[PDB]
Amino acid sequence: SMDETVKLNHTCVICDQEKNRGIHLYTKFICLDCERKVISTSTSDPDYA
Amino acid sequence: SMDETVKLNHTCVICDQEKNRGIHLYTKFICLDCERKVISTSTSDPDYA
Ligand SMILES: [Zn+2]
Ligand SMILES: [Zn+2]
Repeated sequence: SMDETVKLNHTCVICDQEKNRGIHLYTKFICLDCERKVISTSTSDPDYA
Repeated sequence: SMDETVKLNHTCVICDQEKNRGIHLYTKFICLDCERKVISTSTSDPDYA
């Protein structure tokens, strides 16, 4: 096992904080808060032109 | 300016790839693909008990 960084409280790829609640795409972890933040940030699909 | 890592193609906090399309919460960047991936992964709110 030398690829995926698991850890007990997975460190938030965003917050840099060790959290046990969130998701994991590849080997990383977006904390559940950021995980919702993202959905909330992406709400700008159209451009400003 | 010594806090936020901008860069031209913001590196995906997930893919480790330099992408100009995606979001940014704090100082990081989830590529737009991962940004959708997350929403898709979080669809497991209830527990397996
Ligand atoms: Zn976070
Ligand atoms: Zn990505």
